[PDB]
Amino acid sequence: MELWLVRHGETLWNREGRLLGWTDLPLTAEGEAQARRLKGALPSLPAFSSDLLRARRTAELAGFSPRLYPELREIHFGALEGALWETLDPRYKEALLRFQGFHPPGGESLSAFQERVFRFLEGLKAPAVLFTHGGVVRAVLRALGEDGLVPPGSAVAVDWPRRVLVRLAL
Amino acid sequence: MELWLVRHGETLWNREGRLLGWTDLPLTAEGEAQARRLKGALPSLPAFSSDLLRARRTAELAGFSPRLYPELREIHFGALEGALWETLDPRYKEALLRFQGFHPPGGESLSAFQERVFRFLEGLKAPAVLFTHGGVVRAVLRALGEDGLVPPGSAVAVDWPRRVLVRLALD
Amino acid sequence: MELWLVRHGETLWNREGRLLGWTDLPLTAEGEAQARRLKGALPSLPAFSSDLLRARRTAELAGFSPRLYPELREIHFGALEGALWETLDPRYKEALLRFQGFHPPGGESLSAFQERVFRFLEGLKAPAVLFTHGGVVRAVLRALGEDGLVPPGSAVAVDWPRRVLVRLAL
Amino acid sequence: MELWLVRHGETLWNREGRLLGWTDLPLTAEGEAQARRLKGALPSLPAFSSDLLRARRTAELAGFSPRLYPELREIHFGALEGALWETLDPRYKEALLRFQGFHPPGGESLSAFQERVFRFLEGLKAPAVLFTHGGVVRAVLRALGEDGLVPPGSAVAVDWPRRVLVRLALD
Repeated sequence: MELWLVRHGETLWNREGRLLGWTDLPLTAEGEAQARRLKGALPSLPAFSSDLLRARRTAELAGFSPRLYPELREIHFGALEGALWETLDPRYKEALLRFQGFHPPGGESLSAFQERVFRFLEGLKAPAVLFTHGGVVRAVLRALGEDGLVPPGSAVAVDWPRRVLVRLAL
Repeated sequence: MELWLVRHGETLWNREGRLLGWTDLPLTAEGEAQARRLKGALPSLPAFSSDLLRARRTAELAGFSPRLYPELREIHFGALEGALWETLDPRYKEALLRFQGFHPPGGESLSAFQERVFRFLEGLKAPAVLFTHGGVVRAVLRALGEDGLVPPGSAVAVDWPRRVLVRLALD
Repeated sequence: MELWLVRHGETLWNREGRLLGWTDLPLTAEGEAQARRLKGALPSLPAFSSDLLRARRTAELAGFSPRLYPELREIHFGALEGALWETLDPRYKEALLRFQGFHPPGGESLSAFQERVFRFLEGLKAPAVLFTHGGVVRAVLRALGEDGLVPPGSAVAVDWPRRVLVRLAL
Repeated sequence: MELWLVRHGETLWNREGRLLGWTDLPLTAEGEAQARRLKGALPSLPAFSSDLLRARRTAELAGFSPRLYPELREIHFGALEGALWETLDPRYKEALLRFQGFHPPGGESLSAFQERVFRFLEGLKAPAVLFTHGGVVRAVLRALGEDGLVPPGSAVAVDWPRRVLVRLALD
């Protein structure tokens, strides 16, 4: 079943290199421009979106009116929200790189995060466009055996749960 | 899963251009003729149908004895039931044209409509013929990435939820 | 790759129950009606057709302008052209039923027929609509593990060479 | 196989509505701008291009160094080259609208055009970006069962010869 995974446009913490999870940052002017560019590429399938502002705004500027689901949110980094990637303790960096064994204080475990994401995906009943976050796109790509890193404002279409259909990076 | 969706025969509101949702209109003479032409053109599979008169009658004239499900009904237009498309407020026209963010007072939102329709389709255990409405066929075709407008009394077969197989219109 | 196999409309030998191969019979009025009905169902893909009149006319009435290929012709029945199926010698009937060991005098062997058909199919370079004959449609369906009998004026779409997509019988 | 087809930037005959085949017109200022916008929006894959100026220039401005193949050229309109679509004889208009039975005097038939294009695509060994023309993109999209009209300077990715993956238009 065709699903488009869209990573929201950039925020200030992207250029600053800070962990961005449930902190509700707005899009930068460039992030808004990235969202508008998606309007000329994304198919008009039923739309869903993380309820966080940056995702909702990306959906709006891309020409969609999404059903909001907190299950599409990025992982909750807890006390690590806003932490510089560069100065993250080695244990955290290593865990995020291997995508396992990450459970920041006051936040979500990577395992709980994946449970949440895949429960939502398995519940979908028709093709859809999903406005979400980097960690969510990464989890899905990794599940399909692919490298899960994608740029802000870009998207990847997948034939769930079989394979990747195409990547769209502008 | 192979599913054949049939848009019911025409009613008066088709030529008049009025939003037809849960208003239970009957088929016109031509609408019944369209339904009769479907007999022998549709596969012999289990059948389901919207419980609205125009759909049930199309199923009957097409040679089927469907199990009725309100879940296959057209979207509930609420206060917009019977409204001339021509005079619909821009916000509503746009919402219907782009098939998004539509929630008429006293009716169903497009999101609830899609959830209803797709939940019904997900529950089907095997290939079937579904006698339904223009909006239902549209939701399905659009979800499969194609233009969803089809003529009254016509059918479309799809491999749900993957691709459209064929569109069948008769003269 | 999507291929639509269309069996031409009926001729007089269909109701008469006679083997119809290279005998160039025209369509009956009903056969023409069957062809016109296909116009409202067949996709507008590149079209090819057997060069026999009944196939060409079906293509024309269905709204197509096909490239003609003798490779899409029904099997040449030789001396058996026009023979009543009912009175066919048991050996011939049995061979046609099992789809093997049929080589009428002055005609083509079923093996040579299949070679011709599949060589043409493997040569296709894009999806297409193929106006052809019962024996050809049967050969393709059997190759896909399905019963190959289809009514005159009907069609079957296949994802070559994997499986049948849908059958269209009016 | 993943293939990205790019319709070259606009030329004067786009706004004028004249059949543009082998007539070697240059890009307009806006056409070059459209080509520049493609840079960074197309994947880094081996590239091929029609040898006609407008296609080659689009490829260059998009950041590619394609191998040239006349096989990726637009159809040869023959005597109809430069003809206003508006005044085209009905037989020709119909042939082009229905994309069938088109054989202009001194030019290429649609059948020969398709054979040329599809033979070229069949020979591609791996994913690539193809800088080409409206008629080529149309032939491909139509063969995949979809409407084949796309804007100048836009692109479409397909999994050849199975389905369309995405259509990309930039403003």
